[PDB]
Amino acid sequence: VYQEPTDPKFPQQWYLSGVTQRDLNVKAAWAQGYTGHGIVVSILDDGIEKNHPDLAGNYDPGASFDVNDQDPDPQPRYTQMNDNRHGTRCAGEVAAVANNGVCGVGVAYNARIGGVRMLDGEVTDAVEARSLGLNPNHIHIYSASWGPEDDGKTVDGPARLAEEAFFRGVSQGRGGLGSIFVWASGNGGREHDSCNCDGYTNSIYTLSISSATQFGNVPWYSEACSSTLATTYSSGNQNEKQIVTTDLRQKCTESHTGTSASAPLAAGIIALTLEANKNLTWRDMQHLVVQTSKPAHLNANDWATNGVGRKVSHSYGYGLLDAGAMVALAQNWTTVAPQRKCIIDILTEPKDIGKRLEVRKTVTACLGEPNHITRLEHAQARLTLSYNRRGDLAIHLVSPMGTRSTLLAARPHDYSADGFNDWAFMTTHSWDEDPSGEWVLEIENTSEANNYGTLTKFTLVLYGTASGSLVPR
Ligand SMILES: [Ca+2]
Ligand SMILES: [Cl-]
Ligand code: NA
Ligand code: NA
Ligand code: NA
Ligand code: NA
Ligand code: NA
Ligand code: NA
Repeated sequence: VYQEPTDPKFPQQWYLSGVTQRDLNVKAAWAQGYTGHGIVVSILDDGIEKNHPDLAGNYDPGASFDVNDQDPDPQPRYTQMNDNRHGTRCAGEVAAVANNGVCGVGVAYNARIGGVRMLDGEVTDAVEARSLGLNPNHIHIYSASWGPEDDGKTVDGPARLAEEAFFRGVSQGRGGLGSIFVWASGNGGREHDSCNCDGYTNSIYTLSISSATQFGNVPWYSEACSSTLATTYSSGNQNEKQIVTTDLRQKCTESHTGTSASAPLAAGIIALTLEANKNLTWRDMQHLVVQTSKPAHLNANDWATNGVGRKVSHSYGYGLLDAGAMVALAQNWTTVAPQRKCIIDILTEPKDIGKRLEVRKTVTACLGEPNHITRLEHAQARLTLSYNRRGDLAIHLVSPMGTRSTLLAARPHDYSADGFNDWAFMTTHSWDEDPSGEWVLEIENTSEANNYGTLTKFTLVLYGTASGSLVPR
């Protein structure tokens, strides 16, 4: 029968297992025989200490590169401040070696782990693209605990080379099954940022992962948005436990924190899931996450039930990842049908926003055509608008099934007069709904100011299929 790891700090890894039900249910996956064997994960970050006592056994040079210095060796640059400890901490969450008398264990403690040194220098579009596109037929899963600064006032995302890397990855990566891109949703909670204003997390090609504290609350750093898919545990207040992992200079830390710690745990769980079914496509993986993730005991004021009976929150997506449930569902999973894309231009004329604008449109979702969608995956409202103070806007999208997605909440620090230029606000909250019928877009001025602007384009973009639905929850 299964024997849990004996590592010295494993008992402190509260988020991996416990009696309490406040965990990611990882031991249950281990007991089913899945520990990440055969799977390759790469940490895109500031480097990886490849000789660390708890990483060396799992290290994979084929999953590693130094894009900052342009050589194969991803070793972190040592400094007095230990600036470049971040990637090593993330790597240990995924794949720290088990049963070796050192530190704790990775979620997928038998997976192969690499790192791309790419944050320690000027991070250009080209740098991102070379990192995201690294050895895509060897690396299965990419983990990114980085992005635009979450200052609550900018709109930023992948430029051309990085976006091309995402499409090449999901199309041709992993033998055509698609690279798995795991993203940390952000740490701009205190700045009141929205993760839909971040093109990396807002992307359909990335699994954006948010955080919950040990006591099941929304952490101070957490950002709410409709593009988030799911949640893993991370740090909270000083009474709540934190993340245990490998640290720079061959040390062990019990104080890894923030949005940074959530993505790697997700990547580890996804590694166990790929071991259970190597044939899963990038879209299969997101389906599994949607079906198996658990809201229960996560506290939020915005939990809503969507059109197919699933609970969803802007703080948490579909809730906590559940590794046991993921690997169970993966084994006999039937591959989803090819992805369809239904493009619907909503406006006939520009519309003044004023104090409040509501745009109602009944759609057929490409009825009678090859891209007919009856089973929604991602939906985007690609919006082009002008406005005098961007952060005063709040934008909601309501699906025909009555699911209200917040595309954009007020951002008090966003004083931009540049509006949005075909920004593709994305929601995961209507996953598996029938998108036929009335969609409603709401744009409102949340301030008392006399603001002004015009919506000039609203493209509703639907992704999904026309087959294979389950009886709702
Ligand atoms: Ca260990
Ligand atoms: Cl597309
Ligand atoms: Na190097
Ligand atoms: Na940009
Ligand atoms: Na493909
Ligand atoms: Na995403
Ligand atoms: Na309908
Ligand atoms: Na209606």
